[PDB]
Amino acid sequence: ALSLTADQMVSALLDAEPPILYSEYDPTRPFSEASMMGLLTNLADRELVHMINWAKRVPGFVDLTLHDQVHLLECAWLEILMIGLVWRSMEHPGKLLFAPNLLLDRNQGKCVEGMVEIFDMLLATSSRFRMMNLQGEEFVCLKSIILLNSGVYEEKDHIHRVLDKITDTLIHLMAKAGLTLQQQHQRLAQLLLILSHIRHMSNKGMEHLYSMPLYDLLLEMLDAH
Amino acid sequence: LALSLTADQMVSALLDAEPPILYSEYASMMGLLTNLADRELVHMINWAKRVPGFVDLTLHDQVHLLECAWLEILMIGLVWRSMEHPGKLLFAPNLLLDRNQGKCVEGMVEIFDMLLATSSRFRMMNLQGEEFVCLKSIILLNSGVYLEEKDHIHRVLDKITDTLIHLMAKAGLTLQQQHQRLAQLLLILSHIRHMSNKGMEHLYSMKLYDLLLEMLDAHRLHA
Ligand SMILES: O=C(c1ccc(OCCN2CCCCC2)cc1)c1c(-c2ccc(O)cc2)sc2cc(O)ccc12
Ligand SMILES: O=C(c1ccc(OCCN2CCCCC2)cc1)c1c(-c2ccc(O)cc2)sc2cc(O)ccc12
Repeated sequence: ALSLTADQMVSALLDAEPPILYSEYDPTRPFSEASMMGLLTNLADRELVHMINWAKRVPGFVDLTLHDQVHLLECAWLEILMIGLVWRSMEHPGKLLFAPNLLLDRNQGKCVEGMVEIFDMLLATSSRFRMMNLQGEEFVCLKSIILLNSGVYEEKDHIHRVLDKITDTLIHLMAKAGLTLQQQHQRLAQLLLILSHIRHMSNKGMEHLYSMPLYDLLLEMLDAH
Repeated sequence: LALSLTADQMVSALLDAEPPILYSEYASMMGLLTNLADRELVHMINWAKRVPGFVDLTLHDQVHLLECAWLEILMIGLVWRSMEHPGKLLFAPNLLLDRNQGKCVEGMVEIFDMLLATSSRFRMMNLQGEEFVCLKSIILLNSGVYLEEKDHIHRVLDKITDTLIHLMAKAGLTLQQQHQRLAQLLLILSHIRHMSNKGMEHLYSMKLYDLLLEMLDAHRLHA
């Protein structure tokens, strides 16, 4: 785990990338609040399966005990679906690419009980990713970080060194791209601060989701794996 | 102006803006914390106005920044002042609570535990006051940041990163240790946001835009 070079880390992660799934094939439009919720729910659930496989490929992840793994996923799943959303939405200004066959815009997002707020936040995040020209290899570094860090609250120590290893890898990608040492640290901070907002959106979303078992589910899923 | 400060000028500006540590004036426990929070707010606005870049913002923007960061600000200060009081939260010098005392409020334990773990992690990394003050300003500037305006703030933020690294180098960490520590501290900003988000839920379960607007307004007519 802590034996991978910057480059080995990066390729490992890129390989672990989950596939991009599709929305239940053309149901009916315009959707309703429940119909859209249903497409979104079906999608998320199917994506949750791949997430488990990806998690299991995240350096450090499978060194933890099954129950700690469940804890990290329990807490990060929504952040992780969201960073994937934002990233695949980058080249669709004004719209979110929940799936290739389900590209919604601000107005569609209002069909559901106050997701406008989040949708907008989400919109702004890919926008900033676009603005910063976020790169694939950095994106995968940010996801792994979200996975290890949202739930981190000799094992504690282990995760902190994997986390330090991903920072190393993020700065290594920046240097190799020619950034100045000053630009390196600035970009590193611009990225980690975006995790603050990502977290923010998942807490808002979790609230919106519950206004409208996971442990056991993930345990079952993680153990089955 | 803000963008022209050196790393060391930034730090002292900041150290200078520190609010005073207030005391508990003593829904009893909830009373105590509401009174404390309320009086702290008043100084927060004041310190806000001394964060480089902050006053270059429109009044609306200033209120949006505090509207979203106030609780993260209160918490990071609680955390910091709790550091050397393992097992307890030092809400005030005359109001040091423990895990169990936090239990007397429904839902407070989980946040309380979270608050405890954050000060623990601050202890663990030997967070320095200079670094602390740096992290508070980033919180103010970042939690509500979501067009030469957007850009200003982002530059102020870059300068804070610069200052953060400066203190680290100055302290003698290696280049590698610098980005590592920088990253360790900024991931703690997600947990802080997390506690704030959870804390507002809890606050509103129990039972401000203009409040700050007036406050930010009144500050220009204050002696
Ligand atoms: O709409 C969803 C969403 C819907 C249902 C979900 O979960 C339903 C239940 N499921 C139970 C087993 C554990 C996995 C979750 C999760 C996300 C998505 C998001 C969301 C956005 C705004 C908002 O206000 C609330 C949520 S973002 C997102 C990205 C995706 O790839 C998929 C769904 C989503
Ligand atoms: O208890 C408080 C607190 C209590 C009442 C508050 O609100 C007072 C209402 N007021 C209205 C106008 C805006 C300013 C707040 C805010 C914080 C504090 C915290 C808290 C912790 C756990 C939790 O679940 C909820 C809150 S943390 C904290 C730090 C302080 O310096 C002061 C109070 C606090």
